[PDB]
Amino acid sequence: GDERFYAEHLMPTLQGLLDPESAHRLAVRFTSLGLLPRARFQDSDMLEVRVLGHKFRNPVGIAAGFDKHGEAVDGLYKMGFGFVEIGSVTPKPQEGNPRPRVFRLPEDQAVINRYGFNSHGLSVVEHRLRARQQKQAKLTEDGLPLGVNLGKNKTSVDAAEDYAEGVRVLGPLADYLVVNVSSPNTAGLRSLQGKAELRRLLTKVLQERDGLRRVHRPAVLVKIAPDLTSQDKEDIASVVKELGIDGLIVTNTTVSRPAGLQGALRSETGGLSGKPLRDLSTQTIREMYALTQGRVPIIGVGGVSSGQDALEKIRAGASLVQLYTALTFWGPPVVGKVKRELEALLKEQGFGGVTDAIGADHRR
Ligand SMILES: Cc1cc2nc3c(=O)[nH]c(=O)nc-3n(C[C@H](O)[C@H](O)[C@H](O)COP(=O)(O)O)c2cc1C
Ligand SMILES: CC(=O)c1sc(Nc2ccc3ccccc3c2)nc1C
Ligand SMILES: CCCCCCCCCCC[N+](C)(C)[O-]
Ligand SMILES: O=C(O)c1cc(=O)[nH]c(=O)[nH]1
Repeated sequence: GDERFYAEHLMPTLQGLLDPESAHRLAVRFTSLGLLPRARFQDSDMLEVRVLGHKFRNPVGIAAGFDKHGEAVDGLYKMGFGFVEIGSVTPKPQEGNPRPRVFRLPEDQAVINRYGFNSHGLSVVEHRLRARQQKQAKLTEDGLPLGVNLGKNKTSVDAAEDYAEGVRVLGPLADYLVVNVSSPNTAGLRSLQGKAELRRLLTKVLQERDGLRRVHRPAVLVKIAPDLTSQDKEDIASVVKELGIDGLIVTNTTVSRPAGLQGALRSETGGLSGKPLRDLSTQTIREMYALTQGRVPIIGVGGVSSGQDALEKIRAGASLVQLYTALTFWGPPVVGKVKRELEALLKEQGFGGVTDAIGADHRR
């Protein structure tokens, strides 16, 4: 709905008026009510991707964290996303961290957040998704799949049981599930990425998933940090292949603060997202793709705000990409912008479609 107006006039006006959390809440409300122009960009056949046992009309999804509670799914498809991921959802409802807990860094086109898994909980989200389950079944059939991202409660003793509960409750409503072991905002969570902990956790998750009826049986992906050692990455790749994990989401936000950040709020605690994350995420995709021999589908995420950003991740090995932070600066028009630029670049670089470009850098 006109990039130039939103990017230069409307979005800076919303930014100037509202604190970032209030802006987020308003964005979810507006989106869920369908108060957005229905996006005019028609997805061309060259954007279609077949992966994770599904057809994706285009490879650009909304990352987890925007719609934590499954309130705005239909409005997100209307915005032009090829797939929607909701969550993270925790088993019991929980408030998350005290405010303020989200910070804009406009000079860096970055955000820092420390939400800490504010979640309505499995029960509430389950009912919300059940109320539109058949509509989603038709959307998925039409190439618009739904992912559900699972987290764990702050005070839970048994992390694996939290994730298992999510698989049992929301697995039947999802095209894919995400085991989020990479939030920087829940104490101890990232240690679940370690080899032995990950293996134990994912064995249980996969056992639970395999016990679901065939038509309600989702793909299972693991979402990983951009801050892992080489050893961590080798270990993850090994466990993923040992267990037959269906895919990886690469990456969550970073606890690093790259040299050069200008924002006044750069030293706030939390995960950093947006442009300063972009190439760190792209390099993690590149490494994970090589470690899995290109055989494990990757959803690439972190700092995507253009067609070039999307294509760099795809050529590095991503089958699909997501964005979030760019929406907070450019607004809804960024979605069509990314898709139009991606298509133009695929054509310029001689690819027949997205599928041909996946991992292309590794064959160079
Ligand atoms: C405010 C905010 C909340 C987020 N919440 C979640 C979450 O609950 N679960 C999750 O897996 N990732 C979460 N993320 C991470 C995003 O899904 C994504 O991995 C990261 O922000 C990098 O993409 P981006 O640069 O396009 O935002 C959140 C990110 C932001 C900015
Ligand atoms: C953290 C976050 O999601 C919000 S979202 C946002 N701005 C808006 C504001 C309005 C929006 C309307 C539709 C879609 C996205 C929108 C984004 N700013 C922030 C800081
Ligand atoms: C019942 C447990 C309360 C969970 C509160 C989570 C915040 C409420 C709405 C979240 C919107 N966010 C703040 C995610 O935009
Ligand atoms: O809820 C959060 O704090 C959160 C979760 C997550 O996975 N990533 C993130 O940046 N924030």
